[PDB]
Amino acid sequence: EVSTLMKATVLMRQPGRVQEIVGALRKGGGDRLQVISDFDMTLSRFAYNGKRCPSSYNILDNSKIISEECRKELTALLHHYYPIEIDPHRTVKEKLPHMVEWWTKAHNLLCQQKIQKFQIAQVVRESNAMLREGYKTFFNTLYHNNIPLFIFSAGIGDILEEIIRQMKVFHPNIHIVSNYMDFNEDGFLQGFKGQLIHTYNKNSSACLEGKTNVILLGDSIGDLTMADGVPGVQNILKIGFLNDKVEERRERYMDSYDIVLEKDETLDVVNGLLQHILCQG
Ligand SMILES: Nc1nc2c(c(=O)[nH]1)[n+](Cc1ccc(F)c(F)c1)cn2[C@@H]1O[C@H](COP(=O)(O)O)[C@@H](O)[C@H]1O
Ligand SMILES: [Mg+2]
Repeated sequence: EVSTLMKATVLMRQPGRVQEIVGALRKGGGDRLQVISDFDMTLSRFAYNGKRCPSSYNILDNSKIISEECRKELTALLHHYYPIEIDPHRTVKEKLPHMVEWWTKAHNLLCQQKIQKFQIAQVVRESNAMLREGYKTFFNTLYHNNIPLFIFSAGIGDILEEIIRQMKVFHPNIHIVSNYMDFNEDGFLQGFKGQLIHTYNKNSSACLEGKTNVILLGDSIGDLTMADGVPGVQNILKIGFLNDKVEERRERYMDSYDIVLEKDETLDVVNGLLQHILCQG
């Protein structure tokens, strides 16, 4: 019996199956647990006080480090490629090369600007970034219980890192899997480290001591693949935030996610399950 799953925001297509998965995670305990979470609109809020909260892309796109001309080119890239991303009549494989182009073109553009490492903190300090209510309990509980948290984003990892750092919850159990800026010795942006992470490879292959049990947190249908690449996953619980277009997407989300949290700007349910799992061996 999990009290937290009775919150008004909770939707479960198969509650009996959910209680089976939760009971399996309970028996594994913290020793076998890892959390794999998207960032934008999952750990960060969708809206606050009737106003939409920015994505990590918005924080960069509206920032003062980006010039007028560069912002115009980034906008033209979006008007070109975003309709491809959301085209209902194309398969993933018919969107994949264009998303790779979109990301490569945007990164190449950022590298033509004179971005310096210290400017990222300034961009975040002035932004309206907000984490979901209960983030202190979420990050603090994972850290004190030695639970690895992998945060996935196809955006800029330095931006995510500075948001969490400035909220005083960047504990060493946090591992951000994203596109990190590559700075030269002078501190100027010259490229991006590692392999490109775009919207279709935001999964664990971009990244363990018996971490067979997974809690997955996301807000998009694409986020369901984030744990793909984790070897020997014995149990997985997928929790999805349904923030927008609720009537159109509710049945889809309930079919795909084990637990759906509808218009819930808190981590209350995730924190309750975490406490339930960790407290029972
Ligand atoms: N607002 C905004 N959104 C973008 C942009 C953008 O320019 N502006 N771009 C292009 C871009 C790529 C790399 C950059 F460094 C950059 F500055 C711009 C991608 N997206 C979104 O990224 C989500 C997947 O990533 P996530 O899984 O992490 O949410 C997808 O739904 C995309 O619509
Ligand atoms: Mg997201």
